[PDB]
Amino acid sequence: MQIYEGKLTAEGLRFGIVASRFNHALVDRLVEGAIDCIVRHGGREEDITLVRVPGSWEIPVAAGELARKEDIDAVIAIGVLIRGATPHFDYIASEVSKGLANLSLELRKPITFGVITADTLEQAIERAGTKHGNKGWEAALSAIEMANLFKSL
Amino acid sequence: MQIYEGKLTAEGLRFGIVASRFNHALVDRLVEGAIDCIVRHGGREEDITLVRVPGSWEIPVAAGELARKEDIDAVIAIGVLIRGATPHFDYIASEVSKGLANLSLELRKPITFGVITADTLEQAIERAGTKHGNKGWEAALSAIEMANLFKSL
Amino acid sequence: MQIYEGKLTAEGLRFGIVASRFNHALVDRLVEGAIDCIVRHGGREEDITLVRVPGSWEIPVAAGELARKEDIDAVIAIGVLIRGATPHFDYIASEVSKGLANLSLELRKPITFGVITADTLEQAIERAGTKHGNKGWEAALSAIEMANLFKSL
Amino acid sequence: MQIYEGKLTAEGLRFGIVASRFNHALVDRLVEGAIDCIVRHGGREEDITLVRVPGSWEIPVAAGELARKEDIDAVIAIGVLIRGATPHFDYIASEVSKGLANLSLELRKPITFGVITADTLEQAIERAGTKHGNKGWEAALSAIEMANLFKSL
Amino acid sequence: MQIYEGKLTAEGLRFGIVASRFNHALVDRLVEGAIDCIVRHGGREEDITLVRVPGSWEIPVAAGELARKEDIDAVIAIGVLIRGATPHFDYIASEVSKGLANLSLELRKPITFGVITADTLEQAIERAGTKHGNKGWEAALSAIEMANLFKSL
Amino acid sequence: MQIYEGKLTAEGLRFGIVASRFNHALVDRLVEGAIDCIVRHGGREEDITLVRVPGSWEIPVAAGELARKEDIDAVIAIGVLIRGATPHFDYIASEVSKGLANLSLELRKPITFGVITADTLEQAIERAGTKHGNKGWEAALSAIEMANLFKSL
Amino acid sequence: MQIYEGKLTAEGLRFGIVASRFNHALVDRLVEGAIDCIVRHGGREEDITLVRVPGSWEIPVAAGELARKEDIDAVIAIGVLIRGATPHFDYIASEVSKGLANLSLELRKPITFGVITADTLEQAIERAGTKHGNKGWEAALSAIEMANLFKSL
Repeated sequence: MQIYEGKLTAEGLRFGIVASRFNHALVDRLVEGAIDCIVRHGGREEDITLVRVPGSWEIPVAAGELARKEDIDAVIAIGVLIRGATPHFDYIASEVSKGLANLSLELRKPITFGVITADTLEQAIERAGTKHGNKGWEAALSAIEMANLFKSL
Repeated sequence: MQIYEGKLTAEGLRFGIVASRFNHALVDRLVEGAIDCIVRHGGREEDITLVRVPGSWEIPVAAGELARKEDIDAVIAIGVLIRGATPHFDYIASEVSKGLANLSLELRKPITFGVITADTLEQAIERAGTKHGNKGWEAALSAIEMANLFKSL
Repeated sequence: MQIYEGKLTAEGLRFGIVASRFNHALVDRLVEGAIDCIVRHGGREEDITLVRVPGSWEIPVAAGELARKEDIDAVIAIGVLIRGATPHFDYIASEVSKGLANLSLELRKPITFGVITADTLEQAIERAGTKHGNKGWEAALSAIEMANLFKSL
Repeated sequence: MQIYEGKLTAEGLRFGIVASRFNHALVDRLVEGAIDCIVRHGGREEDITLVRVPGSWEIPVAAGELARKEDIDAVIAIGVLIRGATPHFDYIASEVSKGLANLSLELRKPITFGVITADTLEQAIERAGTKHGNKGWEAALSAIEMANLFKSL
Repeated sequence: MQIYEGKLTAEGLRFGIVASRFNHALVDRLVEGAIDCIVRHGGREEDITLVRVPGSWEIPVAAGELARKEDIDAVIAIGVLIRGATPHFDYIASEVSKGLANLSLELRKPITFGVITADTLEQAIERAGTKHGNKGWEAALSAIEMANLFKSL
Repeated sequence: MQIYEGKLTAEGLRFGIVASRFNHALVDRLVEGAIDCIVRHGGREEDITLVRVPGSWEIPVAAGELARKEDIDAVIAIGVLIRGATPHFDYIASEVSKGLANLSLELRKPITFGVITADTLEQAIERAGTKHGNKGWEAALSAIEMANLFKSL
Repeated sequence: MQIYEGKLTAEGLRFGIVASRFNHALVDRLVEGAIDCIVRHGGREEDITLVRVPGSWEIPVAAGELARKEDIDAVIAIGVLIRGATPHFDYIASEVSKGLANLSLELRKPITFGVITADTLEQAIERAGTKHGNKGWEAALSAIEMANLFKSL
């Protein structure tokens, strides 16, 4: 049986990060987490491209631009959505997830999902570098593995 | 690390606004907000194109026409949906959000989401220039940032 | 500021109507409403093409055929869905709305949504020419405005 | 006014049926119903192609193959989904409906929806040839009408 | 009618920020927000003076020193007060607000109020770069507008 | 960006303390705390001036006298108010806080607020050298920082 | 400021694992997790020594033997304790944790704690490669970081 898997070393890999600015007190923790993951797994900070966008709605169109670059091996999408009083959250979360998933398939390049979709502020804090870990770190680790997998093929 | 971001100056930028007429007592406040944002950030009113459509359902097909214009840097979609008695709201909100998101990716051009999707009339009033701000102003600010980002690249 | 809008005169405009037969006691009121709107706004009955399909599920594939005709300026989709005992309603309503929205964007031609999606029979009667108006009339008015807008461009 | 409609005679029409095997005690009643409808409306049993697939998930990819055949006028999709204990039902029902709807538009050929999506076993029995009729018969009747409509054009 | 208003460009403007150290995990987010606002609206980071004081009580006397500088166009006061168990919060909040308001009138120079006065820790987190925005960003935007207004006169 | 801050060394600094005698069993702990803070941060006990007044009402007029001395760098106001049965507490607390805040601005000299305003005796004990620290120590630390800041300017 | 940290590459590192046999259906998942972590971070499976002991009580005395080996850089202790009906769990959990902590300090070598101490079977399953991750993987990652840190010094 032929087995393909990605290792977790980031030596030589080039990453794009697209990070939204809304809820920046939490998003900044996710970006720190993603960068720390890449560097301590052997990636170069110089090989990271970071794109900032205003809100999660804008992540896919920016991710589309990064994922089309030949010198980017994987894109990490980072943002924080917290449900408010209206149905707005539902529509944004659906379109951000759908757009990133569709781009990955269209461009045949890994795009990992480091977007917190929380019902409450507490849940978002828990997942941005406190008790339930750091979703930016997790999305970076997924991107390292997938970039390595795609090299193997 | 390469960082790309958009500044908030609108000098030289050209914008399209697509605004639905339904719930016009509120939509007109969102359009006022978007225009005020553009002008006080240094954009020219002469560089704004405004398209009026009957309802939110028609926003995407009109946005498609504006976003295909070479002299438009970003499109701001503006409308107000308020849940009624039937499931109708759900289907309209889903298709408007999906269509705008898909167009942005297909055309590789920022389209920002200034459509209120409210459960109640009060929630819509709150987001159309009262206690929870002005979603038209917010969508214009997002469009300025994204137009600048896309120039940087 | 450049402003584009559609007027509400239907002189010279050519329309397609796709109407489902299920719930025909109500759909026939919506079709009457759409035709009345077109004619009293100055359209010619001779410039209307009406396509009948069995149920709402079949509206998009028929609308696709009409919207591809060069001599059709706008398509009005008409039907009535009323929730039954199973989840069936949800799947049909989602696909009909998604298909019409997608066709409008693909073909760059207005397709208006005159499909009632009701939780109860009473709600459907209310929207088919009684206390909450006539959704066929409303969809025709939207189609007149959009056809005029698209001429202006 | 130009009116296009399909009659309910099946003389000369060729049909594909794609039927899932899961819940076969009920699906077999739907297939019987579809075939009976075609034959007693004047279709030839020899002009029916039946494709069996394991579950509803597999209906769209098989329907894609049949609907691409030049000698097939319409495809009838037949299956039975009954909600279980997990969210699984929701994901399968959504993808089966979305896939069939998308295929019909892409291939410009009628594909009718004879898939029961039931919350309970009783609801499925009711719609597979007992008190609420036979959804296979209904989907075949819809396919006859649409095949005739598409000839008219 | 003579209309005076401030635009939102910060080119050439010089700002003072007075920021308290108490609740620094949140105040540091407000200061980041204020600086980001100034810079992305075209201000120079070199034209910002930041004064740190121990607690909100000390903000006015420090703001008095900055607002008396001829090369400062506007002062942004930043701090976070969260109600504790005693009446202490009431007395501090009253004196900080009164002192800043009085200084602005005495010196005829804009001083904007970026001090969170929260009943709970959650409310303060919400307003320091999470779900209810960033009060430091808001106070900086107000200071840009007022500095521009005062130039116009 | 120009940053001004005060360090926490008290070498060379001269302080005034104004301490009320009412609730002296607790005020004496606050005065001990303030003096300990100054001395262990490097201040000389010989450089402290202590003024005793009968009650918190009299603190501002005495603080006015100390803060006008050229050889005083900062004044620490110390007292304990505990709510009694009447509205009296409210009026005293308001005037003491208002007077100290106003004096600091008028004289452009730091005056720090080491006055406990407690609803209960227990709350006052907690803040006078037990479980919630020592407000006299805290006010002295604030005065050291502000005296150093004002030197820097 | 001198900063010491460990990277997450395991190239060249040699590890000991001590794994208890009680609750082996879960412990075997933790051991799989630890080994997978080491290998995909670049460690050699040949550089792992695995010691099996009967129960968690016996982990420290075996860990003592491994941690005294000059060719072992870090020890990973793996086991699963689930509270039963008596106080037994408390005494075992206390002694296993105390013994491992004491050994690490005595031998000045990292020993990481991959022992689940669960109140219920469900909690243990959650932490042995299901919804709350894999504590063996986590303990191995900690051991890689600490082995690298200790090299740096």
